[PDB]
Amino acid sequence: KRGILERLNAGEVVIGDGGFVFALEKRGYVKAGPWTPEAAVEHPEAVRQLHREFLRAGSNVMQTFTFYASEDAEKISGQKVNEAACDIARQVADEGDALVAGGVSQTPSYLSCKSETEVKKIFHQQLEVFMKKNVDFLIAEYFEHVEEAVWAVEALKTSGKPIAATMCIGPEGDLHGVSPGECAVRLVKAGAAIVGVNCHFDPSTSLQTIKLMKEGLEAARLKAYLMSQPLAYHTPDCGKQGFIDLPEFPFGLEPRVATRWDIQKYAREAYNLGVRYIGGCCGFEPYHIRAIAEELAPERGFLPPASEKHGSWGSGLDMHTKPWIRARARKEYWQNLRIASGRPYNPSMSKPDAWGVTKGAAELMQQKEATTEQQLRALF
Amino acid sequence: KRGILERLNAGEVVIGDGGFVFALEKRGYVKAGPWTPEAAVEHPEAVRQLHREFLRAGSNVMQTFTFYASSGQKVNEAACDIARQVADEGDALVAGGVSQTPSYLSCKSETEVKKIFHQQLEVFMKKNVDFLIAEYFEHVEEAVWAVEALKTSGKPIAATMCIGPEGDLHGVSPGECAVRLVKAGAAIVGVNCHFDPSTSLQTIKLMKEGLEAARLKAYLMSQPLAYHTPDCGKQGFIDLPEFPFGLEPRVATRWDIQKYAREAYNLGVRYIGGCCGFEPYHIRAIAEELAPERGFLPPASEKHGSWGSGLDMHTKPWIRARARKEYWQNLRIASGRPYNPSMSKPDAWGVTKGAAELMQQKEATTEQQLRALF
Amino acid sequence: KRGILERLNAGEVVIGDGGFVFALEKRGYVKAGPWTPEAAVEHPEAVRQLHREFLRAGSNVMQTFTFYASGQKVNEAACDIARQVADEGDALVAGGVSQTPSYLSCKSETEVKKIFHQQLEVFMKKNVDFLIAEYFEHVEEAVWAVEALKTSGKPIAATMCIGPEGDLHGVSPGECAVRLVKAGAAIVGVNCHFDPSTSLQTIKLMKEGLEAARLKAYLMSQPLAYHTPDCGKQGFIDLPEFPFGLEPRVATRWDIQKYAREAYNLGVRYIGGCCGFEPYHIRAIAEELAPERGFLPPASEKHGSWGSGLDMHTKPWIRARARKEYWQNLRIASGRPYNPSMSKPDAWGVTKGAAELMQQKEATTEQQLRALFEKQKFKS
Amino acid sequence: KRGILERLNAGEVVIGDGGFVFALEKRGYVKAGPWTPEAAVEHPEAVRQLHREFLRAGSNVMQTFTFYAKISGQKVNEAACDIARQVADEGDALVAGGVSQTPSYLSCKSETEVKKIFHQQLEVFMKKNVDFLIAEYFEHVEEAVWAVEALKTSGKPIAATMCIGPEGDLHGVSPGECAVRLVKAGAAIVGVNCHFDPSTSLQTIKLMKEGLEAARLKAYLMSQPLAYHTPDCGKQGFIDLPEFPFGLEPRVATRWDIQKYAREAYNLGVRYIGGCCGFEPYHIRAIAEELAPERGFLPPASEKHGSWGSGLDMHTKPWIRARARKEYWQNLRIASGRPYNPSMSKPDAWGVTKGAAELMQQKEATTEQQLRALFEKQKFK
Ligand SMILES: [Zn+2]
Ligand SMILES: [Zn+2]
Ligand SMILES: [Zn+2]
Ligand SMILES: [Zn+2]
Repeated sequence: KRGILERLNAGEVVIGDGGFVFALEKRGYVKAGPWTPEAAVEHPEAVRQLHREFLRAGSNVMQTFTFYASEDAEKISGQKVNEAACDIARQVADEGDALVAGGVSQTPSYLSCKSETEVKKIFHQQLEVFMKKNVDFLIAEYFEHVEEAVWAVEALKTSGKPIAATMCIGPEGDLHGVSPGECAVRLVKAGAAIVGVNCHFDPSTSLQTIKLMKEGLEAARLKAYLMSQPLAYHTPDCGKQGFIDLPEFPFGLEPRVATRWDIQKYAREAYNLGVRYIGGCCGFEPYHIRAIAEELAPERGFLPPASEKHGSWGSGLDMHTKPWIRARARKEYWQNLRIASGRPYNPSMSKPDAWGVTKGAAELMQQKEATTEQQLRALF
Repeated sequence: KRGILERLNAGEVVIGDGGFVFALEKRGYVKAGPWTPEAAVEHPEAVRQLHREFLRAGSNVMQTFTFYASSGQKVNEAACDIARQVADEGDALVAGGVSQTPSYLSCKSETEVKKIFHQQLEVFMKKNVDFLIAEYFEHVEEAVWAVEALKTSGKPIAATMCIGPEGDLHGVSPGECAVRLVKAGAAIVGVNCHFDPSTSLQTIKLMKEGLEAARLKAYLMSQPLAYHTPDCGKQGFIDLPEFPFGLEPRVATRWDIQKYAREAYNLGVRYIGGCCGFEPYHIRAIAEELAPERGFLPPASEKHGSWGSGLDMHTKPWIRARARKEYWQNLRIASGRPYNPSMSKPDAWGVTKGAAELMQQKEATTEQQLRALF
Repeated sequence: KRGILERLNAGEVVIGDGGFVFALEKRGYVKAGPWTPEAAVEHPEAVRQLHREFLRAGSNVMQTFTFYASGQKVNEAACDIARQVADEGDALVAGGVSQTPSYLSCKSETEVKKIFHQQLEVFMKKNVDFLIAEYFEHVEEAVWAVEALKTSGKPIAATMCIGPEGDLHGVSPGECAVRLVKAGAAIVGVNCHFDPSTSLQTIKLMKEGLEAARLKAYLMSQPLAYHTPDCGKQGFIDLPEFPFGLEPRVATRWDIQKYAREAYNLGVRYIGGCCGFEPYHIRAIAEELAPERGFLPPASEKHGSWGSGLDMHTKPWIRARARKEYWQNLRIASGRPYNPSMSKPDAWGVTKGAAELMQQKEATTEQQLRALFEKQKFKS
Repeated sequence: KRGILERLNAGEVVIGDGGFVFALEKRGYVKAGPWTPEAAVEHPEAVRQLHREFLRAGSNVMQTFTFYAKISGQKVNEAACDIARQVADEGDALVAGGVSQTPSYLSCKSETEVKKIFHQQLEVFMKKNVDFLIAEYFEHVEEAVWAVEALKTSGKPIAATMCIGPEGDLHGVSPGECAVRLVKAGAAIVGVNCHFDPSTSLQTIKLMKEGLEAARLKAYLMSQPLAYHTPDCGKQGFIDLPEFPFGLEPRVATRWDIQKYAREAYNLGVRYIGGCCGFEPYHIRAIAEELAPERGFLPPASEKHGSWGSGLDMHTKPWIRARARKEYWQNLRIASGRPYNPSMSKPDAWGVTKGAAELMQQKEATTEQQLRALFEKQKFK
């Protein structure tokens, strides 16, 4: 039916899908650590059910549950995985008003300062499969260096398919110091029709960057579509690198998970800021996606199927012998309720793990500190 | 092959399943408010996938995704079937359940109310369920009736309740409950839902006591909330302001569950599961913690590790340094919401009669008299 | 003028003084650990100024800044300073005695009782307005103190730093009050080791015990000004933050007013404070019960009702704070987002040896666990 | 005998005094109304005891408990300076006269008029022989610069500090620029004070330090921050915070907090380290003890103290004795004791409007209704 660029050009709002990888980990099919997708062949019914839950939630994009392979004889079964995945994706995408998207991300074999040629071959190696499976469009995501991302877009444009590029960096800028605005520019110039940011930072942060990007493009005449797919984790204490530096990553993030109301707020802000491809990254479960779609329903003209088992703002609580519980079926109540953590012995924030060791500072100052205390004790 | 009572008698640890209803709500198949299971026929593949995820997590019980019908009967049947199918795929049994009824509260008489339990029992009889479970009771009075009604089947009966350490809505302490419940024929007794892990085990101790101080003997069962509810006044987390759309933050971590599972086991509980909030990985936490004792790891552990182990690898040193039990067992995880409190006062309405009001007048007057002195 | 018993019998509300010892520690005249009063002779002007600040705050009692000892000169210099300030206003002087190792390593009833008499002497020689056997946990001993003090024929008020649970020997609050009044205490209550809210829970119990025994007496409370919801059983002393990191738990004037109101409504007629109570805290008690007492303490001269002094102020939002409703309901912030709101007490609950046998079973479980993963994962 | 500039030039560390006004408010001598010093004559013994507690704590400066106004106020000011001088004389300390942001400027009252004020106050300070002058509380370099200028008239050393963080001053006059302009205007000592907790306060200093360095101008660094943790200071000082000024209790710093700050301050180059609102005597004592090794002595107040909980060595309880360690107190995340309260609060300021505010609610209201609409339609299918 309608392609990515068409939808956007028609003024439509493209609902993205959520955090596939994390959802499967909690369901028992993906192992935190390597975070690989071999379940697409080991447990297809699981991968399928998830894609369907997102589709039901209103998601318009089924991102392939793929991964870069080549892992060694000297080749890969990982390729069968990737293909099985694209297929499952396509199957579910076909079941609804959705497209399939192939993705590629930050290459370790780059952070070894290899070369644009070598690294770029990777992106092409993956592009192949996406070509063969005839994906609807491509997405370069999970990037902290425009430098590289720019390469990906370039490598992908080869396909002649629409290209979307988000980055996993917030406020400040990328790792080399490049500000968000510059990024967007460079990225669109490199051919990205859709640009934005994904994962690494929570909803609020993520939209701060978008504004900046938005700015950069405006102050350069370049025009493109805005995209955001943030964490569903509240990360106000995120110092840098993303929530990965947070002590709780990735087994104690439970409490930071956003509520449906949190997501609606974000979706509203996003839309009002101009973002038109609104999705989510790690942490986004099906109901989170459903929150985006319900919040913008008035604008889109419809409710996703999943809303069948839902209500406006607690409405399904109209009924219920208890008055105080029925009194919660109101937008005003949920939109303002400061929910409790349930953990009075825990802080509300944590210092990142950064350990970008200054150096002997973790020695000298420490030593100097130790000595100062003793000299001090002496004067006593 | 092995039945519920056999497993327990063999010294085995029966891993229960989790919070089916809540999980489907987040997945988009159960509407909050009515909380009904019509998806067993509208979207069987969904119900099936969940039962399988729990089974994969190490769960030994597939509780029927049934309910009480005013058809809804086809629903119930379709559910039991799906349950049985998945149960058959692994080392698990199917269990039929019944709970508190609106009619009890509409003081409807032991006869009338008891008919309900029998109406549901029928289906469970017809779909050869391995055993029965009377859960979700705030009044032993009624629960006792359920057990009685169910014993009719001659199948093993487990009765859990949602009551804190202070007894039920009739003042009956936990110990008394357990007694009355086992005397009524429950071979397995314990507490389910309405109270987080820690609390839930406080009651068990009490129940344990009551049975011990009465010579009655039975098997202990617990299936708590996966929600930290230290601010729960009384009448479960349902009275909490955040119920049921803002509980996110209180969700337990796998480490929280392991701790609980360990305490539970050490306290003597042998049927350890979970209620609302329990997702597949939570069940997997129970099974992994007691793996040494049980002799095996559930399949789901294939995509897991001991205590963060899968983090051994990872170019980052500080992240690799997290692959340790000591690290996760002691880490005080942050809420990520610095503008929110860590606790909330329940909603549970008590007064507005004489009090309440004056809890406004005398205060108003005091302020004025005070202002006067100035 | 009016004696202790008279005041109470006239229906009057006796405002107690605050946490002398802690206030002088923060001012630099008392050292924590020994917490002795040798400043009464080393820096009398300091001790004097404090007694005066409380007196100005509305306090009706100047408790001697005495100790257990030259230490005797100290004690005498203290009583004198007390008397001098007490004389400057509508206040009485009170001599106190508390739980000391005479009972610790168990020095009988004879030996221990001699102590109380040794201190009583000085109090007799200064003709204090009344006696207070405070800071107690074992009624057993407290009962001895009251007995030893009755010897003086002066009124005896009694207070124990104990919870809604019961004395250290295990006897419930009600029993305590009974035993204490029977032993001759005309005034009974609890002081220290627990925050406002808790402290009043016990009073209710005590109140009960006396009522359910026909015994009649006056109720007294002098709690901590520290919020201690996480207090386990042996006072805030077992709390990790004792005594150098209690800052955040300090009560606000509004907190104190609330307490004073509850206390009064419950029947307490001798309302004061212990550790943590600064002058303005005392002033909060007196202002809250002002309507009832008929007057405001002098210190109110530099104060206002409920933020009233904020009427003025070019800023509207700041002027909008000059209201009881605003301060009585404002959930003040901690300002420490990286800190928990509660802490587990320290009291090694004698596991002994298990504190080292359980920590074994855990170690072993982890290894056995690690073992299973090794086997099962290395074979599909 | 040693003057302010001498001390600093000798490499010495000048310990400032604390939050006099707030301390007297809690003690019952300063009304939270307009915060005036009439107690210097109504209750001298109180003012005296405080100055002495700071002096005992190691403070080297007794700032006059003065105030800008006929109102029986000049006698007040004089009585204050005297009390100050008396206590200053009792130890190794100097007296300092201060002036701050005044209502004039905020009503736009010509540099001439406003400047007269500073001179009116200067007079008294001249007459009582204050050792040096201080321009604290300044939210506009523009004005502060005027103060310094007005004060240089005295030929006495001039110290500058302001209540405005890294964002810079109201006029977008970044911290660096401020320091520059301030020293150029004659300030020998520059820094920040009031309305920014320890951590923040030192962030600005670094900036100022920078500005001066990148301009060859040289001067002495000074900081006297709040003893209140204000991570939520949305913008304006803690005055915009909901809890100001009667619910700040919980944010109060601990002695350990202060030591940390004092250490950072010193390491950053600050040599005049004091405190503003919230600083009690023991807070000052924390600064002095932390830098004791460097200074060569402990203030008298340390007589009733210990290194890091040392006084806990004794105590029948093992777990309590185990707390007599720097490592324990320096790392202990102290609890708030208020599980029903948040750890942060949004400041009070106000986005005027007439647009999407009287409307934010409108579009929101309408969206909810349209949303509600869609729900009815589909549950009919
Ligand atoms: Zn992600
Ligand atoms: Zn439940
Ligand atoms: Zn005390
Ligand atoms: Zn200040």
